[PDB]
Amino acid sequence: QYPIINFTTAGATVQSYTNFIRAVRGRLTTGADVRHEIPVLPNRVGLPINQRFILVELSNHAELSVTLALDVTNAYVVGYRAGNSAYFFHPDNQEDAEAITHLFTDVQNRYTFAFGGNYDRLEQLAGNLRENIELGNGPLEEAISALYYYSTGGTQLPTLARSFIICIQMISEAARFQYIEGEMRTRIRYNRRSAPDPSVITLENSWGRLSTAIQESNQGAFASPIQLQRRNGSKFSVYDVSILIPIIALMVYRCAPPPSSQF
Ligand SMILES: Nc1nc2nc(C(=O)NCC(=O)N[C@@H](Cc3ccccc3)C(=O)N[C@@H](CCCCNC(=O)OCc3ccccc3)C(=O)O)cnc2c(=O)[nH]1
Repeated sequence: QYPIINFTTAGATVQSYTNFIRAVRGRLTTGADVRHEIPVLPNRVGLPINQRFILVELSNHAELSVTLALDVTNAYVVGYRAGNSAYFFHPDNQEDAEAITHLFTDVQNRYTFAFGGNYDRLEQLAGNLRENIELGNGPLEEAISALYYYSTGGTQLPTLARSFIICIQMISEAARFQYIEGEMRTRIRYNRRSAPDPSVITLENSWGRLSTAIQESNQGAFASPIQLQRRNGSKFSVYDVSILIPIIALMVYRCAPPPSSQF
């Protein structure tokens, strides 16, 4: 019932990855909510369960497949299926716990991790921060295999956590930010794996704050500036939505849009 988007790391190109991310965004947003040229994800409040999730089916050169489940309200990876087993991160509330029972309903084995799925927890379990975890087609290929083999004991918990970190950034963060999609496109173009620079990390950490600042802005003007980092780690101040139009592709719903105001 939930829409499925397919991607494979096997012979992945800039174009095939671009098509994939475009398709993910298309299934995440309805077109009902666009503010300062930037689409907003569906509001969680009153969202029917039949419209709550999308599925990302990842295949690799090793002929293995995993299916990630993404929450449409924030592009969050809530869990995955590999063959006869499904695994979900610890839900942050009771409603979300009910929501995930609607995912992978025909699967033989259902597990909920005792840990939540945020970066901080995953980095703890991985024994590495995002800044030291390589991204690219190679890492993704390896991540798909690692997710696949977890249920049989082939994958240790640090490797699994690392693999989630790779998937989340190359799928969800790329969907959220054209800038991050661009950084992944470059890695694919040259088949060169590398850890994300400070511009990537600071964008990831600031997605909620940027979403709120844009949505609460006065005609696009921020009340408070947001500090980001450049590739070299130097500070970049954001005062306005304008500079973010080429950078951010999707926002999380934070508030209702203000009336148009007739002049
Ligand atoms: N698994 C996963 N983990 C992720 N973790 C992060 C992450 O830690 N980001 C660091 C950060 O500073 N996040 C901001 C911005 C942000 C990012 C992503 C989403 C919303 C907001 C924040 O305010 N982050 C919040 C925590 C928001 C957690 C949303 N959780 C969720 O929707 O759970 C759904 C569920 C249902 C069933 C089972 C299991 C999970 C905070 O720090 O207060 C991002 N994306 C993801 C992601 O897409 N998938």
